[PDB]
Amino acid sequence: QLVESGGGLVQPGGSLRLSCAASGRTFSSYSMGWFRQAPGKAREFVVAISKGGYKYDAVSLEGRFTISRDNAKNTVYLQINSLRPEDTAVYYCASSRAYGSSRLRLADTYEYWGQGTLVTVSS
Repeated sequence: QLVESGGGLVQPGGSLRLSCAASGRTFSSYSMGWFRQAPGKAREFVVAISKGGYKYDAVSLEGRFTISRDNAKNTVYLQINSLRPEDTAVYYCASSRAYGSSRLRLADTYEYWGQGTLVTVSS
C-alpha cells in the first residue's frame, strides 16, 4: 500500500525530498509519519503530520525536518534541508489512524508501513 521513493546518494549540505505514495483508496484521513533506521541503530521517529495537517516534531531532532502532504496525489513528503552525514538511513513512511497528539511520535501508533528507501549522505 505505501511505497517510498526518492532515495539515493546525495551530498551533505544540500537538500532532498522523499515521497510516500499510498495505494488504493484515499489516505487523507490518515496521519502520516516518517521514521528512520540509521546503520547500527534502533528505529527513530523523525516527524509526523496529522490528518489535520499539524506538524509533530521529534523530541530530539531539533526542528530540521519539514513535512507536507498532497491529498491530491496520495502523497506525503519529507524534506531535509542542509543534509548532514547523520541523515543516512533507511527512511520508512507509515500511516496511522490516530489524531494529532504526542502519540503520533510513537512507532506503535502506526498500522501501515512502507517498504523503505535508502538515503546515503556522503562527500
